[PDB]
Amino acid sequence: AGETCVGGTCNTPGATCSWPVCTRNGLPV
Repeated sequence: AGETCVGGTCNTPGATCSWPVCTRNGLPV
């Protein structure tokens, strides 16, 4: 969804970093 990885960390648990956003299972968080 709107999970960002600007700080190098996501709020959503088990989310992968994809600066400046976050993805999980190949899908945006």
